[PDB]
Amino acid sequence: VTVQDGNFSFSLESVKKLKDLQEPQEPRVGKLRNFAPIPGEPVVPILCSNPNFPEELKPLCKEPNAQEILQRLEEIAEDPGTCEICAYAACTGC
Repeated sequence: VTVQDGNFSFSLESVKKLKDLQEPQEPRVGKLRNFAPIPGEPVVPILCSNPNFPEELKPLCKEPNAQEILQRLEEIAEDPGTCEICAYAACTGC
């Protein structure tokens, strides 16, 4: 079950730790992805600000809407919402 902002499934781990990432890829964590800070840091250099961000979102960083998507991802990363309950197409794999 991941958050999908289009035809690509994007997880909330790398995005949540996107603002503060300092370690190799981290699989599932016993902690809940709800401690993420507040969205509001639109950053997208040539590819992506975080040299190890949700690479699966590479396309998002190469798209002009990344500025609006990045923030959104950060919010959902700090809160499941309907995605976790498949209440909408926000989460795929349900």
